[PDB]
Amino acid sequence: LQDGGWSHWSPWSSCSVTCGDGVITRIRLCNSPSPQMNGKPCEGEARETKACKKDACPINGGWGPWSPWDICSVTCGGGVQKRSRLCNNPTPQFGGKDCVGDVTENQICNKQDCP
Repeated sequence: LQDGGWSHWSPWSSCSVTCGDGVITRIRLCNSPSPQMNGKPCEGEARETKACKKDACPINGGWGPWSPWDICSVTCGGGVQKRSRLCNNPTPQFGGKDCVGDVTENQICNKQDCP
């Protein structure tokens, strides 16, 4: 009957994130020696963690909602109308990408002919 004993600690791993908060981790084994018949087990944590902090992860631009369509440029005979949006939802931050698309849309309106 031999009591367990811990190996030395493994090296610490790298930070689990390249941005934001995460942990570095290191482990050990009760192999030195392994507990024998009716031997005492190793005591304490077989692994440890720490805090690793990195700069904020990029926040990519989301589009906010479209504005209501503007009133047609004409009441009759084929006008145009316009609406628009912002890339603020969220705003690109910490190097995040720009929104992809048009800030503005146009379309025909009242295409029927006028009396």
